Amino acid sequence: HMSIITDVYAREVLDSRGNPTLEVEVYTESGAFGRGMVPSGASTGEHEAVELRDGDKSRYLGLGTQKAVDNVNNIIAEAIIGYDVRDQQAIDRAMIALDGTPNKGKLGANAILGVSIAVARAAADYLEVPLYTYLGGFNTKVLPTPMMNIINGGSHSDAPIAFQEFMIMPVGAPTFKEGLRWGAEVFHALKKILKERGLVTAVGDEGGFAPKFEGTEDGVETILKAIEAAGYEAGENGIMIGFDCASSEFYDAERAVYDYTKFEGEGAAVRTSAEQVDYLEELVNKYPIITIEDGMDENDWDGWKVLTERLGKRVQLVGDDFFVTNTEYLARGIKENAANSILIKVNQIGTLTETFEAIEMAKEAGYTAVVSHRSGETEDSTIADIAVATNAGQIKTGSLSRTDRIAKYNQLLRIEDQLGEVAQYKGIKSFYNLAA
Amino acid sequence: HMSIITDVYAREVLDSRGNPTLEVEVYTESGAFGRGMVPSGASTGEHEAVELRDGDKSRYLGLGTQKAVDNVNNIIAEAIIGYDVRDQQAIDRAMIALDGTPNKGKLGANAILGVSIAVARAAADYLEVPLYTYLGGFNTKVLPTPMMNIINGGSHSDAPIAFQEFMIMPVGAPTFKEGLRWGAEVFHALKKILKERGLVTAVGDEGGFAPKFEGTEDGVETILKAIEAAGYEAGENGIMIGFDCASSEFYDAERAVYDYTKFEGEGAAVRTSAEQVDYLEELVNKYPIITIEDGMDENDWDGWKVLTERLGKRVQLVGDDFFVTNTEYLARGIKENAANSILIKVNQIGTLTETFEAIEMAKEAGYTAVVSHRSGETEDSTIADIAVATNAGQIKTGSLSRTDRIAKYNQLLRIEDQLGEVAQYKGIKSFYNLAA
Amino acid sequence: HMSIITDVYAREVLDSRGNPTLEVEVYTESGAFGRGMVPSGASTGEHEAVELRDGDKSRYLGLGTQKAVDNVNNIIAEAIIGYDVRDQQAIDRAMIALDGTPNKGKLGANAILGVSIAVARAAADYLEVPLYTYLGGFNTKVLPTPMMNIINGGSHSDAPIAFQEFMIMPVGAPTFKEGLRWGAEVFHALKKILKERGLVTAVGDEGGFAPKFEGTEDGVETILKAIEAAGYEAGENGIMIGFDCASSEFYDAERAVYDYTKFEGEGAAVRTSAEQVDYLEELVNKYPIITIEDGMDENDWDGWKVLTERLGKRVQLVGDDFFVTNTEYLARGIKENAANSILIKVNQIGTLTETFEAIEMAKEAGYTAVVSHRSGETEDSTIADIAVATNAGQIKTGSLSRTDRIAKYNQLLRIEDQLGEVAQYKGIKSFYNLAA
Amino acid sequence: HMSIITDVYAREVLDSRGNPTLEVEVYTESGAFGRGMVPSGASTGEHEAVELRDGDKSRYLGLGTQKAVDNVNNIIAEAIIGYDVRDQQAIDRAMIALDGTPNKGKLGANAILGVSIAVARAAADYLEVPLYTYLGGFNTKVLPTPMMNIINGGSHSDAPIAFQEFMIMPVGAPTFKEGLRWGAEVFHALKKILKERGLVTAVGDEGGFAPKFEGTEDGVETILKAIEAAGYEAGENGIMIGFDCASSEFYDAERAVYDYTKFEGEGAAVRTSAEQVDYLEELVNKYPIITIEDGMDENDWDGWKVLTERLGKRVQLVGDDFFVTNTEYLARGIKENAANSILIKVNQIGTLTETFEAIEMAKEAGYTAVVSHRSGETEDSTIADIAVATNAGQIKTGSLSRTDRIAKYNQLLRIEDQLGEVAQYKGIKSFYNLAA
Repeated sequence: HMSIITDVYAREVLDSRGNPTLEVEVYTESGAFGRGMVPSGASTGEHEAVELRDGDKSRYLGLGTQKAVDNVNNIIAEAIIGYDVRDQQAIDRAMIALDGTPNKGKLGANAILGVSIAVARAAADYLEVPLYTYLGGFNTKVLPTPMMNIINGGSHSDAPIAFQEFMIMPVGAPTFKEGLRWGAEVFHALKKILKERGLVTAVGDEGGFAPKFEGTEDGVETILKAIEAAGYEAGENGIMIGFDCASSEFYDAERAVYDYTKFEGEGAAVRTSAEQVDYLEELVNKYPIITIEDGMDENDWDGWKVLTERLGKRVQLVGDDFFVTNTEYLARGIKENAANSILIKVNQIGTLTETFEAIEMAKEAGYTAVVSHRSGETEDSTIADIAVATNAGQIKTGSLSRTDRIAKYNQLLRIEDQLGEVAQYKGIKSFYNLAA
Repeated sequence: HMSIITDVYAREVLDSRGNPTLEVEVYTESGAFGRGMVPSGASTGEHEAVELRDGDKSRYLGLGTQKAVDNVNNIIAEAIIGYDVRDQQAIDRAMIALDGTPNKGKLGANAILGVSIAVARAAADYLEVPLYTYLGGFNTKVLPTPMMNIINGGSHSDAPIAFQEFMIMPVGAPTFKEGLRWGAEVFHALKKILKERGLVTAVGDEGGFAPKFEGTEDGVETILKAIEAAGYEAGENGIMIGFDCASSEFYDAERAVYDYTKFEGEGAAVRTSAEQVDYLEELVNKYPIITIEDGMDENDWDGWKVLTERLGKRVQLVGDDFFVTNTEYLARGIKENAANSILIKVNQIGTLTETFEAIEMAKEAGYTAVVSHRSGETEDSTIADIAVATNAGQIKTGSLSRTDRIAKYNQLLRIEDQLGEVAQYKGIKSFYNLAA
Repeated sequence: HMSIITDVYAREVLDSRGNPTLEVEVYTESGAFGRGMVPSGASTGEHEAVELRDGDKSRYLGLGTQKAVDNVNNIIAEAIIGYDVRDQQAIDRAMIALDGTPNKGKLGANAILGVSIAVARAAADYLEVPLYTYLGGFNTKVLPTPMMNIINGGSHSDAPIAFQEFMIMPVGAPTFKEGLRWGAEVFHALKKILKERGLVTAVGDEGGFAPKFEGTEDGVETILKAIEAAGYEAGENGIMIGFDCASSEFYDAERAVYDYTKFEGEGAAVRTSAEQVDYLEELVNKYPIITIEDGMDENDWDGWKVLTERLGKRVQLVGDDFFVTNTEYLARGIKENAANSILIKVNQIGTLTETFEAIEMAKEAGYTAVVSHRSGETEDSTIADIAVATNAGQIKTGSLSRTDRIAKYNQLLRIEDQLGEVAQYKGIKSFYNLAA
Repeated sequence: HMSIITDVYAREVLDSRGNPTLEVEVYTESGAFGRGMVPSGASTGEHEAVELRDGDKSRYLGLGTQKAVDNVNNIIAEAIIGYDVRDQQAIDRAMIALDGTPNKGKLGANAILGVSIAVARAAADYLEVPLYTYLGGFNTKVLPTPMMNIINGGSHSDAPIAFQEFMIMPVGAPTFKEGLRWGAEVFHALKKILKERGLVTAVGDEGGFAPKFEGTEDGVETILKAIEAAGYEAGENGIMIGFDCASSEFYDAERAVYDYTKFEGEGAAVRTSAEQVDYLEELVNKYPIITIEDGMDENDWDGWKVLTERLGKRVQLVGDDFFVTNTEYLARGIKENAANSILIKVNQIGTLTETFEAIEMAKEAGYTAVVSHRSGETEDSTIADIAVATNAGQIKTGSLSRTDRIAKYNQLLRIEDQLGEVAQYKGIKSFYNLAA
């Protein structure tokens, strides 16, 4: 009986930003093993799975996770011992039934996810195969195109800019190894230009800068200056820009209006939904933009319909906080024509079995699906293997600065060395949701 | 060095219908073993992958396969010995480069497919896992809806009926084991109705009847009397009908017209491409039709555009000889919006790697893909693994009579038993390309 | 304890013709395994072993086999676990004693046979030897001469012919690989001659044609036309004809006479037992015939004595429905001089232990023994290994058309490749029961 | 021959801050595996061990590491293949001889350190034991006291403060798990105090803040308000402060004076070496200071004698750029009585053998030794094993923010859990060089 799960064990550790999180470890009878640990983040009263936190105001200001360590050791390990390590779907279905709630309130999504990743790593170690081959079978080959954060704004800095972050994509590169170099050389050309102007070059929670720019037009024109000073083109032969909003944050839920005078001054505009579509069309007609994210409110389905009619032929319109990784809303989004892409976060839904079902339901509609980080990342690297295992073609893994971010880029350089001449980089041909 | 391929060896054997085919065996240094053998077919006048056959007029009327087994033993074997059995994509790309011709005509597509199936079955045996889990990774679980042929016509009979075969689908069934039972219990009621009328009940190459009916309306109304007599009901709540209209056999390109006087009597109607879409629309309004295959000629691109615009929300429009399992033609079909599904034949393309690439491209475009039999079949059951490894949701495998056909329905009964409570049968929900 | 039987398991599957049958499976403690599944057929009130069938008029018209799956899983498997996989004779003796009835009525012959074949395949896999070597020891080498069905009559077609089927035997061939080619080329010369005449070329349950021939004289003379048109000789240097009757079907049990006016018209003859022997002698003196089967009634022992005195020097007189694979009647047949050969069917008697005892009791009397198919065959191949394991020299495995038949011919081509220069084909010297 | 090294292989990858570094992998004949990758740095104008970098101005601004990975693959690999994986000291002495240059400048110290770490991690995996037990033998048990950076100054900020960084030590804590908690709970109270004052709270390369304070007294009094606000107390009964005075950045050797007007305003004082020891003495009397690093210039030997005479019983005087991890200079520092501690940097010297020799010499002289990070770090955690393998009792690993820093604090939480009741945390008892 060499493949049986012999025991399961959990402990409390720290994430980037320095708050408590779990680590879980699994062993088989032959002595093969796997470690899984969870990135941090939660919500309550929303349509999302719940973290369990201790609430002790005397330890870590209430953010401790001993209450979730007791569930793994006293309850989940008692039920899971004696299964075969390769029965992934029967194990995940057994935990979801053991909990017995829709929000995962009793066991918490942090306990259930940490186990689910540990079992997959033990099984790939036992068979002696790479984790992208265990997850995806023999037909895995496409290296994702990265979208790289460089400047922040909105609620994440004191600068007079409304949108939450700006990105670059190296869509013209020949291979992932040259595509990563082009992003590094542009980051080391932008740092000099902020230093010359006498602005702040200290980094935020994703490794991008947060300098006091005088407005969105100078925020974008300075990025076009860094791209040229590094020596590369802008447009579909070179590098392209993207945006990421949080249109939830300035939508007035009583006046039904986009009041920009929250993050910009009293001199800023106030816009109804048809005028917000006109403002995004003015930007897309002016700059080398290829993607926009959460440009409309979480509950304003009428805006999402009008926006997708106007721009959905030319640009990737991602929904994130609109769908919350949930198949009960991706179904209605496909039915009512509400977007042309989705953003996937494994800890919003809380198992590998429920994750891989949403990725394929998106693909069969023609929607591109993108895997992504949380704020409190760890030294774990699994989302780079999910991106190559599903041939998904795009990844959102943060800026070129901190090891909590650089650990994923260094993993994709190991995979592209293993695959040899089988590996493919699609560049601009990865946007299959546009003009097909 | 336990995983290494240590020899590969080939021999000549008979298929059903009693013509020469080919069989290959592969062994590793551990002593793990896999066998694969090729289904029989070629088509003359277009660039499918090409079989190699012997020249001598004497043996087997010139259908012998000695040159193909000489190529596996004398050319492919010395090249593939020394690879790891798990290098599927590097082995497939090595044979294609060794041959070096677009239609595979120098070594023959019968040699290259035989080797490619043997290696995949040696590797899944070496790891001790099912072939669907080896090909598909941890997330395989949907049992396909079957299309069951039950009547022939057209060129395959001396009856005056224009279309080549007629089918049933058990779309309303709870589970694959009940869907297979309903198919058998209708077939045993139709056989009784033909004996009462005094028509013949012997069977053709596909295991279905070919009786001398008066016309296509008497064919379809005879099927509805069998569905009523076995105890079920027609439409999406029970059983649905479908057609294979092999429409290239009765198009005339010197007058540019669909001429029924090739198979119908001298009173028969003659239809230009507008009158042909009007005819299929007239049938779909009168009977419970769900799928129409190949309804317009191979090169009638304007006909395919017009047909798909008229019918495409109601009915599945499968293309067969229109695309010939080729990504060069499936690209144009997507771009032009010419059809809403594809049918896959593994030996038209000639490797397992290129087969899984074509399924993925169709799926991203929002098409279904249907995996299928040939006429000359063997005791092999590999397509029942490919239909589950890709979660494709549909299969065409023939009527309920002969073990060239039944061996696939019996392999799906083993897979549905290994999966237990984790298996799914979608039924009418399998048509994700419809009902938008 | 590596060779112990660890567990036994059974499921319901379909046969050729599409009715339910069992499959049974066995594993040892080292993980060697074997699968066995049963061909269909039964009788009641006759001197033959009984199948168990569910009798549910609401499932498969009463032909279901769940009642026999419960016996394998709840009773037979409980008794057999913990035996050594190699104790075949002790295992078969234990099941026969556990049942406790002469007709095998309580457990059913389908449950008991399926187990018995599974254990033999597990044991040959554990030792790592071919199944003919496990069954027969080191002295196995003679490839059987095949008798191949081509035309059918009697109860099996509407044509005016009394005898149930006609056969060809390639007795002049140098090797089994040339002996199979000569049969294939004559089948593909006969198919053209039926199209030329405008007769039906659709196949029946054994892969032979059933066309409306005008009488037995044209049925045999057309076969002599196909043999010449393929280019070969008729007689002991080439190909020879055989017949198979069912003289049970037209023997009048009250008038004590063979009334041919059942299947032939009102103008046919009516013959008493000495006149039937005269009629068979007129056929044998006219055509190149070498074998006849069931030419007299099942109970007309006086007819069988007279017939064997008249013709038993020149022709092989097979008893089939006369002996019913039963040693209590083969004893009386040897005592009273009643035939010169026997037909063997493993599912009439119902174990491998009771099968191999009757084959040797026949051989020691100078009778030839022949192994054969049922109507509802499966993708199983075991009867080809029984034929080479007993050096029996003859096989009755059906026509050159369906995979339920071609699977046995393709297995004998694998055995003759394994045996190399040790293999022998006896041709006409295999009839040791004539002129010795 | 199971223990033998069978290949070694190297590749290029990014560090944190996003510059090129190097990674090495080693395999044995048993298939045991070890990976090691190098932290980034060099210093210009003195004989540390030397890195090798590429010449091309274009790629990565000339910081590429292709020549270093060519040397591992083409020169070191053919020499180290065939050794036993446990011959650590013979392997280390072979690379040093093969290079043959005092500063390691022909192969580069980046190549030689990568191979030396990979080999030690393959050997601890082959024996199946923890790395601290492999390096240290059976008597490893002391968890080190951490030095936690929390504010920057000097060259690393645009604030007018002279010293380069400020720290806290949790000297009064019961256990390492409480000592790590007190560090994080002060950091989250300082972050709130900076937001109230309106100063920036983005982070530098070491994960600590760099706010625009008025002067060094406002820095130290801001830290004391955080220690009071989190709930603890200052001095040996709770938390203590320490400095890194990078005093070589503001010494002038053409006037022979410590000139504060390099970083302080034009009103700043100018101090000769006697006035500089009087300044440090004035700080140590006013606040709870325990450690002073690098307080006099690299060549101010008379300053170091006078400083160590004045302060050496009260305070730890760490030397960093004074000794450069070199036994030729540490010998003179001992003999001439110049300082009372050393700080160890593994890539200043270039092997694990020479690193353990320098720790031993310091320990016998009655000095402490402190193991330390560089600025360009990686996901590796090896220094958390070297601090326990030598029972050293102190470590400098950075602030509580980024996983280039947190990955070491998380590894010491695993080690403290494996040891159980056998582990010790010394706290204020760790300063064995003081309180004589």
